[PDB]
Amino acid sequence: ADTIVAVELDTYPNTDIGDPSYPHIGIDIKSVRSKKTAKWNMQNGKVGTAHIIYNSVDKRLSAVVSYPNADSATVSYDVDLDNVLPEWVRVGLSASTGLYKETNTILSWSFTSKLKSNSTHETNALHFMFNQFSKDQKDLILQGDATTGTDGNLELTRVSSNGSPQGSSVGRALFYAPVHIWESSAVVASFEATFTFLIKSPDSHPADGIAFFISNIDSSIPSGSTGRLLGLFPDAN
Ligand SMILES: [Ca+2]
Ligand SMILES: [Mn+2]
Repeated sequence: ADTIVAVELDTYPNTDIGDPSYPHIGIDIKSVRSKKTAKWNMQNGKVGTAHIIYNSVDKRLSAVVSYPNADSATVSYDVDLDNVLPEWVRVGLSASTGLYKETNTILSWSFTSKLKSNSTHETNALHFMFNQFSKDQKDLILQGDATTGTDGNLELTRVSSNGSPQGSSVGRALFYAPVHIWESSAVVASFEATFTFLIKSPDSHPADGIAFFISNIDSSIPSGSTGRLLGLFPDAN
């Protein structure tokens, strides 16, 4: 039922459902089997940054993930969102752990969406920016194990009192207000999202990953979407 478009920062290779045999970033359109991926040199314990951009002229969804003094990974894919998503959506962040685990900490998150229409200066826009999360962040819909407040961060998956990440966890945070992502009379529709994150794992193999996603407004975590399904899809098709 849920329509999902996501950019995944996939830390664990599940080669049987299509993942490359290394940590990677990917663009997922309605399926966990990324339409395109790029090798990603994940760094256990360092704060990374992801930038996701899209505009309706090029109809190109792109993403870059980087770490200070290190190389960035980028991946792009041609997609006409007007054909995939409803015109009103919610945007959010999702992460999970399964048999293997890692912390999926979000330090900041900002988003900007703009619809420049056939009337010019008749632009509708939405922008939000979180550099700190409060214990009671009322403008975020928290699903599953996601929580805020710990040192002003958003922990998408369960982390015990001493900081150890737990397995079999899934959590998502969606911005409260629906977002008008496209409208047919719009000359140019575009958006940009940025978030900083901290993935740490005591394990040799961290899992499962973090994703930025856009979905139908009433999207909820699909049953059994812990692990490789990243809290976004009901199965691996
Ligand atoms: Ca994976
Ligand atoms: Mn993947």
